[PDB]
Order: sequence, then structure tokens, then C-alpha cells
Amino acid sequence: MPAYACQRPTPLTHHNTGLSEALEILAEAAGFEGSEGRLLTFCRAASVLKALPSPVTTLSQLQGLPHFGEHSSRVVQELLEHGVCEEVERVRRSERYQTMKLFTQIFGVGVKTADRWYREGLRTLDDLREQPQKLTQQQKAGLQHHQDLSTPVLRSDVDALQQVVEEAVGQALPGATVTLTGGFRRGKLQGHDVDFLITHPKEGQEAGLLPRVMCRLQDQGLILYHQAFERSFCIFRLPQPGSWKAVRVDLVVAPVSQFPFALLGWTGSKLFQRELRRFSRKEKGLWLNSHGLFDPEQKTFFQAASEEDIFRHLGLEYLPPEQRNA
DNA sequence: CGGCATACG
DNA sequence: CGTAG
DNA sequence: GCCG
Ligand SMILES: [Cl-]
Ligand SMILES: [Mg+2]
Ligand SMILES: [Mg+2]
Ligand code: NA
Repeated sequence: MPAYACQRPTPLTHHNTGLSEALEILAEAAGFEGSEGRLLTFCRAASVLKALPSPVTTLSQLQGLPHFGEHSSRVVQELLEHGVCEEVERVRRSERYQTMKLFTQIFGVGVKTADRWYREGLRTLDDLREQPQKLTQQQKAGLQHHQDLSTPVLRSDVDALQQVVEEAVGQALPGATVTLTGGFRRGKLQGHDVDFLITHPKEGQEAGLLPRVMCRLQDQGLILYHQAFERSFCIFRLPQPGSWKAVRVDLVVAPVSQFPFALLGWTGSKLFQRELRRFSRKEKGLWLNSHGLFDPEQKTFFQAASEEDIFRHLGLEYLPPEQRNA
């Protein structure tokens, strides 16, 4: 088992679901406390289990696996022995975990804001609704739409959204293309937002495109919330039988020269991208982001025509999106 | 021990 | 500070 | 919390 998540296939569904879920609770709690290193280790250990070819049934099977030391191994041992891990259950039940989870799920609210509200005594969404003057316009939107944004998006919904985005993009710039990215591109049947990447085959033509796209979607009455720019974090009106619901949609524009890098980054998973960028820098001495891949010694950027190019540049076996579910 | 990804709005 | 993967 |  290789130590980096980008060196191994990780399917969406796997053989150690309960164990991985438990480790991800501890990772999430670590993030709520600002412990980014512990969050990363628990996330990585969880991801190792997702990559295994069969269920872990005994503690012995963890020996030699990367990112399993005394703490993560103890969690797995308790789950194997008793079906529950007392540490995990205490987190789940805790008022701090539950409230930080609720608050950070609000669009516009991060860990820092959630933690401040927690220390001020706030615990519920209606607590926040009762002092709306201390809310940003983005938080106001997130709170008004919170209930809809909590219900998953289906692949049917995505197809309908992609058609309306394509219509707007086509008027904004004929020839521009719309690619579904994010979790749906990794094979998810549901998601909590939809991600699209927009480019144009003629380099430079995409400059200034996103404002034109957003104006057209807004004129069509489809935009419930949004803020020169190249990423737009929107709330869209999605038709439903006899009504509609709010859906988070991210729109991103990239020049075609950067499109493989942007496609790679926006397809995720988050852990996969962090691991790929860590691998690039620490093992290959190259600097990776969603715009390109830089050689800091020759001071040159790699050209890529495909994601396959990027994996080859980094000396990694190619993984399709469905195997990037780290 | 230091390191832990790297952007944009 | 928020957002993204 | 774990790795190198
Ligand atoms: Cl930490
Ligand atoms: Mg997404
Ligand atoms: Mg998104
Ligand atoms: Na949030």
C-alpha cells in the first residue's frame, strides 16, 4: 500500500465503510479544533481503508499500512471488538461537535466563524436568525436556503442544470464548452452541489466570460444568490414538480491551456488533490495547482493537453475520476 | 524535529 | 474572513 | 497523528 493517496485507486464504494466513517468523524472534530495535522492523518488513514481490496477483520491486517499508528489502530480495534469506538461516540454526542457541524454547514460560515459563535453562546440556526445584522449577505443567503441546500442533488437534477448553463454560455460566447466536474464526475449518484468548468478552444477567448454568463443566468431568473472573476459560487433555482428548490452551483472558467489542470483540481476529491500536490512537490520537486505544473529549477511550466499528460509528468499511473475518491 | 496544498472572491 | 477541489 |  503506497503512502500517498494519488498512488492508489480509491473507488467510490468499498469494503471498509464503517471503519472509514469513524476515522472521518475524528478528522472532522480535529478540524473543528484547528488541528490540521491530526485532521490530515485521520483523513489519510480513512482513505487507506477505502483503497483496500477487502474488509479489515483483524488488527493484524493494519500492520504495515501507512498512516496507522497507535491512535488510528486503537479506533479500528475497538470497532472490530465491540462495534463502537467510545472516543468516536463521545465526539458524536458532544454539544461542541454537533453545533460546529451545524454552523460550518452554512454557506458563508467557516470553522473560525462557527467557533466564535459557539463561544458567544449560540447553538441553533434560529439563534442566528434572531440577530441578522451580524450576518454577512452571504451568510444570510446560506441561512435562508439552508434547508434546501441540505437535501442532496440527484444526477437528473444535474443534467437539467447543465442544459441551462450551456444555453447561457452559448449566448455569452459561441463555441464555449461546459464540463461537469466535482463529485458527479467521480461517479457520485448524489451530491450537495454541482460543479461546472467552462473553457473555449481558442486561447484567450474565455477572458471576461464569467460575468457575461452570470448576467444571462440572472436575467433568466435562475440565480437566487451570487457575488473580473473566474470562479462563481452561486445558488440556483432548480425546477421540481409544481415548484423548485435552491441548489449550490459552482461555475469556473479556465483558458484551454490550463483546462487539464483545472479539470484535475475541480474533479477532486479534496484529499486526492492535497495528496497529489504534496506528492508533486515533495517527491518530484514540481509545484502543482489548478492552473499548471511548475518546474522551479528550470523556471518553466509544463504544457498539458490532458489529465493523462499530468499523471505522466508526475510519474504516476493514470487514475480515472472514479478512482480518485480518496 | 518540520511538515502537512494551493488557489480565488 | 469566506469559497473550491 | 503520523512520516521521513
Ligand atoms: Cl494538529
Ligand atoms: Mg461539488
Ligand atoms: Mg462545489
Ligand atoms: Na460553511
